[PDB]
Amino acid sequence: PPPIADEPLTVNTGIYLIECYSLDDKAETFKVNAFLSLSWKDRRLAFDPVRSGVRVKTYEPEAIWIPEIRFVNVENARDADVVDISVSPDGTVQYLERFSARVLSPLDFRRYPFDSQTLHIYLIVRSVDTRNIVLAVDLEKVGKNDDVFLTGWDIESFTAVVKPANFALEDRLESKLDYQLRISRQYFSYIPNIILPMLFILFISWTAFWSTSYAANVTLVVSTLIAHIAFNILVETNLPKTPYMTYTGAIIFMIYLFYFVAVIEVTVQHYLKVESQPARAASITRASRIAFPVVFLLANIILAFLFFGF
Amino acid sequence: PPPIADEPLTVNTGIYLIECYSLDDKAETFKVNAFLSLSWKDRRLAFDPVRSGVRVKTYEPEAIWIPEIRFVNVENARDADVVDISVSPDGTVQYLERFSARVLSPLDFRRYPFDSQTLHIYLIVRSVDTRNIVLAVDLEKVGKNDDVFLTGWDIESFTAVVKPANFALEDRLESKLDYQLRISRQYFSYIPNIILPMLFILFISWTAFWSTSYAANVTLVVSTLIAHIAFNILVETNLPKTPYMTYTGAIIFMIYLFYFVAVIEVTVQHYLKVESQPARAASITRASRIAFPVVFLLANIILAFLFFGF
Amino acid sequence: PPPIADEPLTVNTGIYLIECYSLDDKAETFKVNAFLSLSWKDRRLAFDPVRSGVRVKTYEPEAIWIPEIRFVNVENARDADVVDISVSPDGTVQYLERFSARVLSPLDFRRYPFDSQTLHIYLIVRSVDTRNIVLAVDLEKVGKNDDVFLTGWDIESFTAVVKPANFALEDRLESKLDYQLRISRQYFSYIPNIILPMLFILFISWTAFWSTSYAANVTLVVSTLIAHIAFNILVETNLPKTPYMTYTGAIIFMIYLFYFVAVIEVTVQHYLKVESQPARAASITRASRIAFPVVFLLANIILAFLFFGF
Amino acid sequence: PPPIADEPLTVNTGIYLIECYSLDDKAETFKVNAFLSLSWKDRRLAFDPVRSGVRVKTYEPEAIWIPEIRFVNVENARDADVVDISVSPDGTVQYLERFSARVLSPLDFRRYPFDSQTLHIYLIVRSVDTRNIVLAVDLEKVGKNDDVFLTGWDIESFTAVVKPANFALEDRLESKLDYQLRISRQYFSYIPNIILPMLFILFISWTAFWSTSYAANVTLVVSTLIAHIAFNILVETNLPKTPYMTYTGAIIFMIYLFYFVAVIEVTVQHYLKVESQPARAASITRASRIAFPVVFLLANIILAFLFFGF
Amino acid sequence: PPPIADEPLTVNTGIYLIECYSLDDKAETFKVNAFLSLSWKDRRLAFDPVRSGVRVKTYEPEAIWIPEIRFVNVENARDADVVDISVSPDGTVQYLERFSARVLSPLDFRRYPFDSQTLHIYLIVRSVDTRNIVLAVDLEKVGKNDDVFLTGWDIESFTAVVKPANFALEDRLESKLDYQLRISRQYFSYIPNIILPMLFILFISWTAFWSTSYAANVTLVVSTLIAHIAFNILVETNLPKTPYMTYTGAIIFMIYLFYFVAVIEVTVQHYLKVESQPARAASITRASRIAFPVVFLLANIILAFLFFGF
Repeated sequence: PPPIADEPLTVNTGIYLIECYSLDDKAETFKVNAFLSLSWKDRRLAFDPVRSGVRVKTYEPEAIWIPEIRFVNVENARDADVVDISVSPDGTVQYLERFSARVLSPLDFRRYPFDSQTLHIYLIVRSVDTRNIVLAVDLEKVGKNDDVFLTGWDIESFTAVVKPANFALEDRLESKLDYQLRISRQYFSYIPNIILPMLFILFISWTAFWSTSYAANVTLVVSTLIAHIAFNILVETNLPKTPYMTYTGAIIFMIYLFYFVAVIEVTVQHYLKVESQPARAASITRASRIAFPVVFLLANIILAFLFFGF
Repeated sequence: PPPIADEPLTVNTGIYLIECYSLDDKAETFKVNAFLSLSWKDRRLAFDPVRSGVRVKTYEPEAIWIPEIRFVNVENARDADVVDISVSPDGTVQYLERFSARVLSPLDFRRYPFDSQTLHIYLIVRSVDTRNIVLAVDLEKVGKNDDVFLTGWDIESFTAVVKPANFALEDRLESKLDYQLRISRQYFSYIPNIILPMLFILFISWTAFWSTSYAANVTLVVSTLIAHIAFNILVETNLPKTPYMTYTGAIIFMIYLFYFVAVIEVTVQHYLKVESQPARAASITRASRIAFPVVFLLANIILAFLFFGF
Repeated sequence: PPPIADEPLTVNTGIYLIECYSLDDKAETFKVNAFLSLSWKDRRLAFDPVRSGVRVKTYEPEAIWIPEIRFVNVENARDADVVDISVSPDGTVQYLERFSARVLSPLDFRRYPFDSQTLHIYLIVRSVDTRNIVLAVDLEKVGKNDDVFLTGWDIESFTAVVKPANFALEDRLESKLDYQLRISRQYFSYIPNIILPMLFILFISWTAFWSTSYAANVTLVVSTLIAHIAFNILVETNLPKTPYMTYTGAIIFMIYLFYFVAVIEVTVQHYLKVESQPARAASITRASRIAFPVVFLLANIILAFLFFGF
Repeated sequence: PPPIADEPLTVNTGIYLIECYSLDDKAETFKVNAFLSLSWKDRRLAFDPVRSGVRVKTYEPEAIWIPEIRFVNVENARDADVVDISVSPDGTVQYLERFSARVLSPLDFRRYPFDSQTLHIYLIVRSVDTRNIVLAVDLEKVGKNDDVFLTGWDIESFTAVVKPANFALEDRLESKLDYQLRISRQYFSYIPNIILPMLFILFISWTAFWSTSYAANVTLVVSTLIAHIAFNILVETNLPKTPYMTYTGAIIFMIYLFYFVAVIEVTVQHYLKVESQPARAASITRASRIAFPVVFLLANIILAFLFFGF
Repeated sequence: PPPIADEPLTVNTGIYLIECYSLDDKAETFKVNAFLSLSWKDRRLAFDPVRSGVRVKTYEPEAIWIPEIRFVNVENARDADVVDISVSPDGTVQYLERFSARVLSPLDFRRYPFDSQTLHIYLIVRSVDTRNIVLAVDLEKVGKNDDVFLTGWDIESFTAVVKPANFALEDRLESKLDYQLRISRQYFSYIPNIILPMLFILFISWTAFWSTSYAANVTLVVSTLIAHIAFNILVETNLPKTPYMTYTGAIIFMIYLFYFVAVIEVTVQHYLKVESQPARAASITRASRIAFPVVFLLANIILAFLFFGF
């Protein structure tokens, strides 16, 4: 029994983030728990101030006509409890619920180890014999407690796109609302656990440029190659199959190469030493101890610029 | 209280995909969230335009008789909320729900690393004292937002098989409807994380064809053998027990062989060098450094053709 | 309000398997989704054909008295939706539901890698002021679509034990019904991923019978010992703590021995070579290169027979 | 509307275990599925045998006053379905439900690999304007099918503590009932997969007492040290953070020491051999090959006695 | 239909912890199961002692007006069952429920291996046409059975902040109540499984200061480096991405350095021995065997103080 209008009914929205958590980098989701603020003028609900009780009159969701406001990008339907309906005298209704859903918005792991993300929540509304348009009421969009957690990420800013996008689906237009949560991953921890450890094994590998023994050199360069796989796999895990290349997956793959030519070298600095040509052999090894480190640091300036610098 | 017909009642179907996700290669499933469009002529519901209110009259699911449309290949029953019922004057009903289920359709990992899949959804309907036939109304089968995600896969095309298959179960025929989702796995990421890394260790292994030391050679060929197991196991995991052979599991198994004959060789290039016959020994090793690489690349053209080329 | 009989009321059962999946070898369970067919004569429900409407009269589960048919070996209560109740004129009721539960039946990993299993579903019924006996109606026990999946297993045959077992519990007898699903694990994949890889490392280990160097021999025999642990652990995982010995766990444990005596030997073929007694030393090593391989293949014929052959 | 007594109302309890499973050593829980038998005399429910229908009169849980019997040590509320209420003529009520909950009782991993445990279920009841006391009726406490599974454990005996413990909580006493399930872990499988494999690597380590080469000795003693970590970690996992020391965690830690002094030795049997003092060096190594094995077996008799023997 | 006051209505709270468990260090949560004690004077509920039945009159939650007391920091809504409502004659209501939720409170892994935590539960209440203030009634806040488990932690003290914080949200103030659970992690188990094992490999690494062989030294220092990664990764896991540095992650990272300079040394103690300068070479190695151990123990006193001592 919708409210009989003369034109499009405006439903006024606002989400107050109470809780954030379980951002799943693997599954591209995240859990949230907030308020849902809704307000619309239903004239049938007007009620003569002085003639009746107080300022406002509260109802049970049953009696009043209430808009169906579905969330778009949610795995399931949001488990919500109704906090309060307060019908103004003029007919203005003040609906308020506290929902709890897991939303589904994509993530760009382009600069993975260090990256900012922007999460979305959508809110559509299907129209019937009348049209509905949703729209934000910033005084409730302020959605953010000063205790919003979401570990591993720095929460930048929760806001909403004031202009709804009014689609037109299966005959009957709908009104969508974009709510936005910006976040910057807290890297750091990635250094002492991935970056640094992963580099040290790379360096230790090429102390085989100051060694003349093939045995201790295969042991040296190969043992570390393994550890880099241990790291490659470790990272490879908490991270989805992007169709594109990831910054840290680039450097981590480039590192595979330095282990190969490293071997190529030691394997060659051998076919020369035993080829009674140690004149040339220890010339190559002499070069390596400068080439490798330079071309690496060099290549990272190139690579890092390639990603962030562009 | 079914609508009294004169023949088979046609229920008109249509699924509008709103959300896709959680394709579980392991468990052969996937999660979806869409619209369910249903339409049927119930003559008892006809209602004299001018004599009553407006064009259409909305009901609560309770009052009207509504067909039971079960999904066939679903783990459980689909959690659905009813968006709208709109009874036309002639009696045409316009049912619409937004469901959310995990479907269960098989996958062919025949060309695993690079493979296309076709997902299914079924929709049956059991008949009573009357017969029901389902059938598509393409204007609602268009089921696909321009935001359909499903990570790691490229979504080809959502469509439906217009002709239902009318079984006959436990006395009382049913009408099934095949809805189809085609997808092509986004490989790529498999190269810098599996393919390439896995090859490099294979090459490094057989730099032992340019080495004359049994120690650094066992170290060489064996250490890498291990890493290939590390890779074999890693892949082996996110992948079910197919009764058939998988493309990447073929090459990954074929690789086990090159590590064996590699050892065979170095183990033999030793029983000869110490058998004061280094004439023959370094003849074998000289061969290996060409045989191995050729017969490999060679065998892949064979194998790859065997899979995709046929 | 049970139907007043003159003797034991027969409830007629039948399960039509629609979906199978999630056989958890670890947890000894498995998920199923089927029809539940129930039929019983309630004479109070008889209804004069010509005097009233049609052949049969459908009810809502509420009105009619309906038997409580609990599943015995289920983790929880089965999530079921009622498809149809159709009361015959004589009083014969035709109940039909589509349930979805995870059943709990044991598994014998005696011949693990290659083994057949028989799954169970139970269906009891508690009696009140009257006795109930359940019993199969094969025309609904046919429970099996030609699309029954259950990956990794070959589904042999779904059937039911026609004779119920009528216990007697807490005063008030019950009627249990054994439904049976036979399955044969699809091994195969176990070869190129466990069996073969696991053997190759065993062979490579004992190329140390054609080597005279203690260093490359410890490297050889030990490195592979490790990989066999990597395999031992890998298998050890997707497999519960049986109180008995498993076929593949037997060979995989027996393999541990060949790595020990292998070491014993190389460790001994050393205390002799350095004991200026290389006459004896290379006599032992000469033996090993025949003993080991024979006694192994030999022991497997013994072991394999021990399991399957008996 | 409680039954008006003259003193404390006795509610008669009894749990018939139908299903056991999912004992989580990690989380100290376990899942069960049983009957709940309750019986109490409500005199208002008396009903003149001959004047009315039959022996007993069945009700829907709604009508009758029924005691709230909460389980104490349960994660959540137990999902129960009501099987039957049968009011005797005198007023004796016969309540019966089939519940399904996960209980939470502690475990003592003191003798971990081989240990017996005793599981608990509690059943309290809060009193109102009258007092309630619970108490067992052994004829229903017999709770145990001859098919009670619970894999990996041998089920000893299900019984109940007949005397309730009547606390006094937030003003209003309660009656608690201790039900007990004794179980003995099926070890065995721990031998061929942990114990034995873990020992073999320990032995192989100290074949370095019959070797004079520092290289093959570091390779020997170190490689195995690693595998023992592989085992240490493997075990360390399916096992909670006890504040006390676990039997197998003791021996597994003690093993770490034999790998250290082993290294100490080989590292010392080197600083002597190169110190032109091989007289002393191969005296130490000669000792080790007897000391180590003895002091180990010796220390286990000590340790094992320390745990089980005391 | 709220109770008509003359000022702010005081609702009296109290949580009696019955069960604790599933503290997820990863997800910063934990599960609890307790009583919820609520009491408020609703004068409309007053009921003339002698004129009617007994002391108190019990209701079903339906009839009475009852405050909505939401938990703040909970993933979802708390699954609660209502134990008893007991309306006093004056109008004092005695509400009591037994809820079961997972709460979400942060954790400081600053001194991780050894650390105390303080868990929170919040309880807000939204006001309508009247104001509500919550407040503790210590006689029910005593929330703690003498069987409160929560494995791996020592439970210090459950208490509540008597003064509520009265916010002001979306127009309509609310009353929040801070309940506090203090806990001290049971470390210990971290020694024989992480600390000690992790140290032993560090020591064994630098027995390469008493060795003159580059091969057995790379083998020595590198093999252990790996194991420390095995440990680094193992710990790295059951532990979230803190933006700060963790005590055990500090020492575990500092350990990476001692493995690098260790290599630096052995790699240098080689470029000197082969540079016909063994005078200097074995001077460096002589230093190391004292420098390393000192500077380590030294650095830990520094580091440990840095964390706990400050």
